[PDB]
Amino acid sequence: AECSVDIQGNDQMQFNTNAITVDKSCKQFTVNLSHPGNLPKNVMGHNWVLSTAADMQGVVTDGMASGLDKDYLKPDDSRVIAHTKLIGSGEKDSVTFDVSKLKEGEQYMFFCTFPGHSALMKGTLTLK
Amino acid sequence: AECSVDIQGNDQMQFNTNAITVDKSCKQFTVNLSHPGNLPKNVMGHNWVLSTAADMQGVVTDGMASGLDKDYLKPDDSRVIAHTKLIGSGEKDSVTFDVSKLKEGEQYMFFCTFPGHSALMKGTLTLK
Amino acid sequence: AECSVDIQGNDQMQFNTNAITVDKSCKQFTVNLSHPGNLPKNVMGHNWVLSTAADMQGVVTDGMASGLDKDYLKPDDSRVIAHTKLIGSGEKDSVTFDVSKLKEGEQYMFFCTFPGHSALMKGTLTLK
Amino acid sequence: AECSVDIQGNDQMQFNTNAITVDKSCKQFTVNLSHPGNLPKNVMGHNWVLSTAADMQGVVTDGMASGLDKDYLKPDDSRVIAHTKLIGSGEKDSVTFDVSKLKEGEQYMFFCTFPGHSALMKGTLTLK
Ligand SMILES: [Co+2]
Ligand SMILES: [Co+2]
Ligand SMILES: [Co+2]
Ligand SMILES: [Co+2]
Repeated sequence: AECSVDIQGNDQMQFNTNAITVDKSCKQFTVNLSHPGNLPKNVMGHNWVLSTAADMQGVVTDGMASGLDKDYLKPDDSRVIAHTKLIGSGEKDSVTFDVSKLKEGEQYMFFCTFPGHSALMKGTLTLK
Repeated sequence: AECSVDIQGNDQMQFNTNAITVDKSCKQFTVNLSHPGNLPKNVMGHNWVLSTAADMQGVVTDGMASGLDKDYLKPDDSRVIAHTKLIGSGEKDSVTFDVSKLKEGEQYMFFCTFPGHSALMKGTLTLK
Repeated sequence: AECSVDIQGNDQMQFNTNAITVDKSCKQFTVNLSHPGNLPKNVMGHNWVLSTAADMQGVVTDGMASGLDKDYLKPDDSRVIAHTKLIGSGEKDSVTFDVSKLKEGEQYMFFCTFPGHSALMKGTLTLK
Repeated sequence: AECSVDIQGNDQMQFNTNAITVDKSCKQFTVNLSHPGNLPKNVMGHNWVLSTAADMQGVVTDGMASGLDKDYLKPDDSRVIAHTKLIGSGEKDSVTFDVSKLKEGEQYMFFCTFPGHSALMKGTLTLK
């Protein structure tokens, strides 16, 4: 899939991938998140969030503080480049962002903000 | 001390310890479980369940299947030596079991049956 | 691949894949393991081990007790269906086994036995 | 007590707590770290490093490059507020620091820099 990627977050709190690459030719980029499995969103919610590796911790810590009702993300969080909604099993969501929001020579991370999940669910995103 | 132990499961899906030792001089052993944090039982519940290491996976799988209504535990599971109720933040439980139900030379595990949790929340229990 | 799979273990304690499907038509099945990255064996050691889901905890526990010189695997562990050596970055290893060693209706896990890596490095393997 | 906290980092790559709150009335604050278990420092070393959340990634990445020889921390790292030595099992270390190096409103994290360990061995520290 050019300028896009499909990623799954399953019931074992695992994303199917740990590395995403964005082609510099891509003007925009889409990340499609699906959740195979059977567990509902309150027990095994998955969202997908992108930020520099530097801000990942603060976004997680603040996302937790915001709670369920907030999809565990601090609203208008200026550190978040892009993020999907928190989904439960069987659901799907995509988020498209401008590639110009990313510098070559900077480390980014994608990760889930549901409490405790980032330990397991995280990977790197890099321009190419 | 000695014949009882205070355990906490937090909002970051972790127990405060991963090892417990039962002195053979105890007739009974009491485990007190509290849930520091702010998240609800339906989102981040914790119980504390004891079984041989060999039966743990069955207990976790059959528990998952049982749903929130059953405290993520299969009714009358004979594999479970003991267990607390499933608790939410700001809640607590206690459970006592006769030390005679344990044998020296057998590998025992304590853990949480709330979906996905045992991956991180578990520990060893030994008769020493 | 055909009756085989290539899997990598990295410096971020992650396997590139978390679900392995073995086809019944396969007489044998090959698992190729590589460790991209730059960290050595005593620090970011990776082996790939296969056992029923029920046997995983005992294998990991006895494995931690075998020591580094034993690749953190108890020699002659009857629960281990197949395994690799413990490798560091830049190294590679593979193991092939008979598909008749697996049965329909049983749950299998693949995992790393290096101290503290199995909570993050594990996946399922199923005979289809 | 009051201006001190006991932290244990075990053989399962975890800390006993994930949140430290330092009371403003403290002039100095102590972190006593111990290491229950039996694994050695070259395989399951733990330290206790403090810095702002925004800085954690850098301290971890740079520390990971410094090596065992440097206790997995960059010498004279200007982002490190306080830190312990890297310890193996049965060892203990303590670090006391001036509370005026912390400011209200700023998010601090404590973590272990041995490669890979920060996935699970981290927590927050707040001046309250
Ligand atoms: Co999630
Ligand atoms: Co739990
Ligand atoms: Co490993
Ligand atoms: Co450590």
